[PDB]
Amino acid sequence: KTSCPIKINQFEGHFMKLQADSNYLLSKEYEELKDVGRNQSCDIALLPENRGKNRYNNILPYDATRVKLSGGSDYINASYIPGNNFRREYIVTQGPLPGTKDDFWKMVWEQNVHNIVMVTQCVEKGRVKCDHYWPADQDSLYYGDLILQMLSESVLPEWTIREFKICGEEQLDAHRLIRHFHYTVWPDHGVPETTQSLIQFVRTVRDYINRSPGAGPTVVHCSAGVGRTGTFIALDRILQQLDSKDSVDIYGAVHDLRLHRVHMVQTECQYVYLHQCVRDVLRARKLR
Ligand SMILES: CCOC(=O)C(CCNC(=O)OC(C)(C)C)(Cc1ccc(NS(=O)(=O)O)cc1)C(=O)OCC
Ligand SMILES: [Cl-]
Ligand SMILES: [Cl-]
Ligand SMILES: [Mg+2]
Ligand SMILES: [Mg+2]
Repeated sequence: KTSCPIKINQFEGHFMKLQADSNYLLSKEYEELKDVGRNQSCDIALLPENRGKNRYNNILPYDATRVKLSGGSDYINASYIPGNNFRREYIVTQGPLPGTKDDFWKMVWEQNVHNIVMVTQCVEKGRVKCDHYWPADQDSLYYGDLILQMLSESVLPEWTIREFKICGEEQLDAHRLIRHFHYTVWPDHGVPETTQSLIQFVRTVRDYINRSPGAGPTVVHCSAGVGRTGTFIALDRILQQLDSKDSVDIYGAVHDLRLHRVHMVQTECQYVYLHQCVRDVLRARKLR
């Protein structure tokens, strides 16, 4: 299986069948995804000199899809995800470490990123999951050769939107505005409390992207840059399918992400959640 399309008019019943006998068919599907993509090298990532640049030593970018930094140490734990129409729709990455904050912002600048989506908290169940890689207050900071200033921070019920200005130090006139969307209510290895919340967050970000008169790739990260990051991007793609086609292909969406990075949609619960979001959108639409 590379794809399992479901006609939208059949989705409700198909989902009930997938859930039958304690999610038997859903589990069978999820398990079929287990080895997708795994026939690719993680060689550059496994170099001793790059070891300390990886948050989790099992979660490494493939050579064929890794993002390269300019200059003499080109390594960051980050992977390009191609779009349906053109390469590099997203860059998926881990939560930056103290020693990779500069690399993260260097990647942002070099790849012409204008929007960042963060789907982890910095600290969860008492563990650091992502370092606090932007300024704490309103003062400018250098991160390597870039200057970063926070312009606004808008705390909303379930996510916070921040705007930053970033300048290359050699050309202070040529700044860029970066928007950062931080979803604050998603437990690691788990799912948000409602489908409605993540659906609206994804639609919100998608609307902002669509007004970012084409930017570069959207960066999406969590702690490892696979579970919550993968579920987010999967839901973005699936919601676009529901707006364009009369079939939806959740298996194909996750399959295609796994071709580009390990563990995208990292738990069966997350895979089930994607089905619940589709179910919920379609239920509403049936009556409207
Ligand atoms: C380096 C080895 O680490 C792993 O294998 C991780 C983390 C395991 N640790 C963990 O969950 O700790 C607490 C339960 C106390 C929070 C690496 C990891 C960490 C977080 C995620 N979620 S994501 O941030 O949503 O990607 C995914 C993988 C793992 O579970 O791998 C699964 C393939
Ligand atoms: Cl790509
Ligand atoms: Cl695209
Ligand atoms: Mg370095
Ligand atoms: Mg520094």
